[PDB]
Amino acid sequence: GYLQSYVYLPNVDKHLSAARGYRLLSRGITGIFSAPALETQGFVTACQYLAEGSIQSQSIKSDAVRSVTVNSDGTVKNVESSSQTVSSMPRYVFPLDGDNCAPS
Amino acid sequence: AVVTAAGLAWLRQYLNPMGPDTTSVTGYPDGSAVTTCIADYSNTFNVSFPPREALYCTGSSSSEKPTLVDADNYAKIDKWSNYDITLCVLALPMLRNVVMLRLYPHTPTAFALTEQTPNFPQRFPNWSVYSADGTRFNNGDEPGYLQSYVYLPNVDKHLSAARGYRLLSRGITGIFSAPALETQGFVTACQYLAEGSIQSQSIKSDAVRSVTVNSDGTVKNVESSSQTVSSMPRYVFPLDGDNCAPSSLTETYHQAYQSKATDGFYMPVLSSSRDNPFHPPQPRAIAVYGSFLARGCLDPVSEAHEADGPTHDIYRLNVADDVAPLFNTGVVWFEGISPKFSLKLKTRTVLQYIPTSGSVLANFTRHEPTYDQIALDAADRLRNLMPHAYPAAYNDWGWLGDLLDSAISMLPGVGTVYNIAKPLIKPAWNWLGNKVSDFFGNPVARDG
Amino acid sequence: AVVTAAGLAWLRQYLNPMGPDTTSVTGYPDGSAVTTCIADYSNTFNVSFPPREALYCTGSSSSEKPTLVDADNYAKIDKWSNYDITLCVLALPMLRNVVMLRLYPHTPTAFALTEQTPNFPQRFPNWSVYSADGTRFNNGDEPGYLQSYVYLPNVDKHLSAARGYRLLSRGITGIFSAPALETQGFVTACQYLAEGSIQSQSIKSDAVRSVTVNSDGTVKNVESSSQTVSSMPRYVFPLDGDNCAPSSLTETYHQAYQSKATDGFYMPVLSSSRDNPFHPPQPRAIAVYGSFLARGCLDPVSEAHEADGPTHDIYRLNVADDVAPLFNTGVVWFEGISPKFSLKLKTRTVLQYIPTSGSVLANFTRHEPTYDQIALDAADRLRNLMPHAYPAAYNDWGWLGDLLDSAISMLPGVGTVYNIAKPLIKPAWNWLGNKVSDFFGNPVARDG
Repeated sequence: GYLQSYVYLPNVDKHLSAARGYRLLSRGITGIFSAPALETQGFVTACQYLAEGSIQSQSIKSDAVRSVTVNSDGTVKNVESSSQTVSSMPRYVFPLDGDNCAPS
Repeated sequence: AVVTAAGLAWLRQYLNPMGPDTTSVTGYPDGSAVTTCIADYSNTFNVSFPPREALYCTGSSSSEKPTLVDADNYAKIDKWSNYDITLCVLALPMLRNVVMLRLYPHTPTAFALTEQTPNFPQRFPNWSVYSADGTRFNNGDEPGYLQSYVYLPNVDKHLSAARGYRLLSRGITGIFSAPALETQGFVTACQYLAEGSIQSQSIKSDAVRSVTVNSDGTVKNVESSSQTVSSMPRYVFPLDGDNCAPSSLTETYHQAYQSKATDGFYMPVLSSSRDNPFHPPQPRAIAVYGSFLARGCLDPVSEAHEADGPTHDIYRLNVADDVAPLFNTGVVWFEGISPKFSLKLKTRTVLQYIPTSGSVLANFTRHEPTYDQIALDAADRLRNLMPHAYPAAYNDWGWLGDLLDSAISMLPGVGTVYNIAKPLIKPAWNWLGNKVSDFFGNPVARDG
Repeated sequence: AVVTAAGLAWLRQYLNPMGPDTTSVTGYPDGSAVTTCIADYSNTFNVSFPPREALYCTGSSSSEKPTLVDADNYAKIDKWSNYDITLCVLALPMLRNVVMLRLYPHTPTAFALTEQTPNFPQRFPNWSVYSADGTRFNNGDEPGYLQSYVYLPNVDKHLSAARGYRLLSRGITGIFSAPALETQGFVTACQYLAEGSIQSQSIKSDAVRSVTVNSDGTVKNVESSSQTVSSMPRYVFPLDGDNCAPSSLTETYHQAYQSKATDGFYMPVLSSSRDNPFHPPQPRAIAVYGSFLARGCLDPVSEAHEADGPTHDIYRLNVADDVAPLFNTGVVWFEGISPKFSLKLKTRTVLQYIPTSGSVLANFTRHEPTYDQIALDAADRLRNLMPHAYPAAYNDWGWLGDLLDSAISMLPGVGTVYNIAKPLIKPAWNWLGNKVSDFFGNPVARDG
């Protein structure tokens, strides 16, 4: 369906490791486009908007345990339902509107 | 250096949502430079003592079965109707479910909520019954109170088709009526910030216990899964239910409104923050913070007692919504009301949308991203001076706008051009004694 | 005695719907004193040579069966793609179905239509094929052209929930693109009033013939029911299909627009009337007048030949809509276009609604019933001077508004205050030769 890649800066990782604190001062991205002659057709659209992410955990389900102790002396029958709703591990979630990110 | 017309209009509609002059609708003056459509929802409801047909049980009776009408325990509710009653309305910053109505036989000591999640909370025309012992009601119990949610469906429809939203203003009017010789009663109203947040309560898992007594099967998995984990996230409101009794609210907040019941009420709910950014619609289950019971690590204890620390009770409302952050929570009480009453609730909620492509909202866009710093500063300045509510008939305040907004817009910084506009004095909103004076000392003769 | 701001804004948005300055939307300046909401629909489509998946047969093949994709007669359409093609766009005053696109292997002599009603006309992304002999296409025939309708669904949704409507303005932009060394081609555009009306065509009933040959049954009902009656009413457009060829349009109308294909087009369709009243939504089947064949009573004949008089052919479009009356019909041709083309169609339709109670539109009302006689008179005055189209990139005309509207607003009557604004001269819109001069003689250097 599509291809995807991440553009990674390794020096940023190295320096972020050895830092007590940080803050981004500014960031710019330039997209110099080129194509063969008679192939320059196309359009470019660009937009910015605040997607205020936060540390959230999604709601997941545990697995209920089902045991059938059919033994003559062993008839515990631990049918307890562990299938409750819990929270997954925390992640930094971005509320970017994927459904509304089409160029138009 | 001077407040613009758009900023003044926004201030007027934010401080006086149901002012008769407030016909046009204006957006937040921050110059967002985004395509927006402003939607105004005006709704009217006629609340009174419900009949038996609109009463449902919240207990385990209607657990998997749908809502069950009361099995003619309505005789107890008629006994309620013998004497005077109490009617609470609680306006949380919920977008839909604008208010929550509650009917009591007599004034409670606190705004209690049930520890167990209720069954099928009912939208306004229908009510749901809760027992007197602060528990869900099944048929054959002692009813304690009735509860319902006033729901706006168009708000839900429009919130579905929106990239972002923000509440611009919200007002609630409570026009009260009762038969002749039955106008007795009192009304109290208050606003306060209950800054909710997305939290998960601490719950326990179930340890698995197996006794493999087989000759070859002797696994004996006695592992303790009974650890402490986090439940699913919910938007929790820190509303002080134990301190929501009318007397406590009256003696705590100076701007609280008190009057005779026949005066009704008019709450222009206000924001507690300077800014008002757009947010993506994200409905969540709503809950209310309670109080903790076990002190836990509030005293020197061991690790085994860390888990049972000060874990605050969380009361699930069984209602999902997206809330307007940084907006005040309102609460009004009608105490000693004749049971044959009639409250005309009128709600006006105006909020801004960023339309989604191809959605309905995209056909009503309105592109004037105006900017007005002075209006926002004036709103922040005025937040602490406006009374929390007014009599239902008290609209179109003369002091508002040309006098109050002008007399306050030139304190902020030195953003002042006119030398002196008008001195500002402390008003005395004594509606009970008919000694009301506005912000400039002009008496307010009774217009209703 | 001076044009107001609202009238000027309406004039700007009516003459230049896609002017970049036209951000706010304003209503018709007649002071209707009715609650109205103005809806602006901006849509974008990317038309090009369709693939086989989006082609359907209009013949009797898909009569009761739904639309049938071409049974790989697409080889003939590829043969079309070998050479240059022609692309017609026809903007009738239909509210939905804003334009009708048509693809020809080569320029036709007329805008033909099929006598038989087509099967399942296709909305834009899908096309429908018609045979070369001016008939509906079944698989295994000779394709003549492709046709599609560009449909706006939100317009339909809003028209459903409206007591009345009126079209305020409509513009169509045709940004053209093609590969390098393939930019060859020409574009022609024209507008003219095709004043449709509700008419019914003359059809024949079927005479019943019974031969009761029974011994006792000898009724012999030979009665002739074959009389001439009227079909169901349809909204018929008197568009001259036989005279819609590009050359005829160019040499008939002086304000017709001609240019190189790469210039695209920009048609601000205009109204042909001074007034613009509200009308109730009333969709009807749409049809186009043809030409008659039998002269009938155009010569001295008998009653038997009265029925077959000059009955004009009516071409059913198999499309139902409500039209904007008194609005011009536009037609643009792209002749000699490289088949590997790409036309970005952008349509902007702004129209006013009277909302129905409880409908969606009622949440976006806007009450400034402004009045401006001067603006309406200026629009009537300017109707005959504006060219029918401009190059796609030619927006934000400097002469428009502060110069043209001012220089024309003081001829009407003696409604003149400023002595002399600016002399008005006849422009020369020679886009082909790059010798374009506006209404005041200022040359228009190529901005694209």
